[PDB]
Amino acid sequence: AEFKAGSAKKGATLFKTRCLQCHTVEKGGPHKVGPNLHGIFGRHSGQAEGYSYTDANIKKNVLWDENNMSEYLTNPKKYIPGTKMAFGGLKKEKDRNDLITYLKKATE
Ligand code: HEC
Repeated sequence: AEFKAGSAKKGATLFKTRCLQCHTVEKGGPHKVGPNLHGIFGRHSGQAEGYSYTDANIKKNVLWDENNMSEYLTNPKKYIPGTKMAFGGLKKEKDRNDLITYLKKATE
């Protein structure tokens, strides 16, 4: 289960079609249904300012690096049981690689 760099342009389209409805990426962006994801890489789960998380997300206690992010997005409910993120996952590894490649650039 390992991250390789991919197309940033493809993961931008995957983000907008699958994530943007619940999330934002810019600094000082609004919390919508899910939390703003700025500075997500390097931070642990459940740690964005002013967002009310489920205990499941906090208690998971994992660093959001590229591999843990990729495992989470394969199937969120399996990785964090009781998470309120209503998302089934991205099954293809290529799509997760592309999304993370985009999301690392967008969220810093
Ligand atoms: C709602 C319809 C969502 C969609 C679609 C996606 N996400 Fe989400 N995400 C959502 C919520 C409500 C939460 C909070 C988790 C909880 O149960 O408390 C999340 C959480 C995440 C996280 C973890 C953030 C953290 O721990 O600080 C990540 C990394 C995340 N979401 C990413 C993400 C991606 C990449 C998506 C599409 C590809 C996506 N989410 C869709 C709500 C919703």
